[PDB]
Amino acid sequence: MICSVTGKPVKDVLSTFFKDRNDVLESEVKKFHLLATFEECKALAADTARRMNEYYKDVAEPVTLVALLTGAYLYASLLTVHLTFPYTLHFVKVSSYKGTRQESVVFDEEDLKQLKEKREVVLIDEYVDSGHTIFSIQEQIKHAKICSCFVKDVDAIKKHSALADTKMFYGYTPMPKGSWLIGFGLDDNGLRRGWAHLFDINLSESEVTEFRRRLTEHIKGLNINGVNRY
Amino acid sequence: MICSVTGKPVKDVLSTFFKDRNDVLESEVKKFHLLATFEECKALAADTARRMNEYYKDVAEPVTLVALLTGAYLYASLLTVHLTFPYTLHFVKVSSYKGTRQESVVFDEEDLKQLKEKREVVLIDEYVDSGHTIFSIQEQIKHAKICSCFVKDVDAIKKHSALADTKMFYGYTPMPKGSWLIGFGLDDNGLRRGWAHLFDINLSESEVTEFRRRLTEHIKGLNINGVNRY
Ligand SMILES: Nc1nc2c([C@@H]3N[C@H](COP(=O)(O)O)[C@@H](O)[C@H]3O)c[nH]c2c(=O)[nH]1
Ligand SMILES: Nc1nc2c([C@@H]3N[C@H](COP(=O)(O)O)[C@@H](O)[C@H]3O)c[nH]c2c(=O)[nH]1
Ligand SMILES: [Mg+2]
Ligand SMILES: [Mg+2]
Repeated sequence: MICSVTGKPVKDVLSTFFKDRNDVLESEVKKFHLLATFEECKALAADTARRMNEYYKDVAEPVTLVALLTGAYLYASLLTVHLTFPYTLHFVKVSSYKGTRQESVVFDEEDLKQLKEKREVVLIDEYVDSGHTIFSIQEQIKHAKICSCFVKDVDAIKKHSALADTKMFYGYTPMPKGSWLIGFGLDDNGLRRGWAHLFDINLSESEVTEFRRRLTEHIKGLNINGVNRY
Repeated sequence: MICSVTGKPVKDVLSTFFKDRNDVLESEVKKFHLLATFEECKALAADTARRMNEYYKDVAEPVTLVALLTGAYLYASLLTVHLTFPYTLHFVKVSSYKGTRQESVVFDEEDLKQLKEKREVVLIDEYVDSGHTIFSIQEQIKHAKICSCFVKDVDAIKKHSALADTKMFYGYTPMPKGSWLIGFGLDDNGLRRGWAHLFDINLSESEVTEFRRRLTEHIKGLNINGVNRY
């Protein structure tokens, strides 16, 4: 029931968060269940930056980092500020096409052409849920690597032979089945992307408590001293 | 000589920033002149959030925020997390077309159609310099408002009758004549966007010292204690 980074009780994090806002009705506040505080998310992103930094410390050409609009902007901002190897960064807009046999990510022809040319290309997304998105991107850019703050089920992803070899840098896994997340850049029907904490609106209290129990112990065991230079 | 937010000697902020990096050579470190620490930039962004929050406290419909790729991703992340009114967020990767008579911003037909329909549209940019970008967007979306962390010369921008009425929210102005900024999302020829502190690579030590004196004066008089809820 306490933030694993600051030590502030979640009730206090939320009392501060919800004080006199103009973007949520008092009656709606209870609908939002905090899964991870913004500070906890920042720790996860820093830990991910740490691993990418170690991986690319000797790279001889800038890495191509590419983030998918729009939600990943926040995570990308929390990740990139801690990276210490050369890279370029750009964002691309893709559309999800739900076919009768599979869901596919449709890129701008030019964007895709450019990416397929780079040796080191890392797709940044804040959340890998069903994995259909990265599964599609993967089959279009076979050498692409993935960097995601949250991954619902890594094992499920690795089950696919196509992704079994793909390098993935992620902050935390697994995420609760039956959840629906908003905040941390993810929209609530277009709104609240800037609600920095990661909230859920579909889980039971017990499920939220269990998720935090596991997240908290994971964060307390992290060693990211020095990663943040600011 | 110190960060106007943390009180830490800039010399130490920089030594911490540059210790064991893999994205700059030792001989190149002196090329970067610190203009504003990441913390100072965060204070300026919080101030713009505070002002936007007051302006839109009674908005009846979601405000349309449009951030200009690529550089605005960091500032947008630092601004949106503190906004307390409803809004949607979109990034536009418009293309700059340098004509023989003027430079114009080319939008995706659909993106432009959508924006021109919304009553409240705010363009988010980390830095408005020559102003050609917003000047173009302005004549295409005449009702667009601007929210920029840094502005080279506000006085100069208002010189244009077309922009003389455009509502502008900004963190700080003016920026040093002849400066070239990198960091805080701005690229150094594609690289270093994640260097969160705002650096310049053209100014003399005395020019930089003078800029920080003025920035310091502004930040110390800043009233944002409370804007950050995280
Ligand atoms: N608001 C909110 N968005 C998503 C998404 C959106 N779909 C993207 C890719 O999903 P997937 O892995 O299922 O293909 C995510 O990166 C995210 O932007 C998945 N799950 C959720 C969720 O619970 N909440
Ligand atoms: N690296 C680095 N980029 C810019 C820019 C980029 N150009 C864009 C628009 O500029 P302007 O106002 O001149 O049209 C900005 O959004 C910014 O990303 C302006 N000035 C600088 C600078 O000094 N340095
Ligand atoms: Mg996503
Ligand atoms: Mg979404």
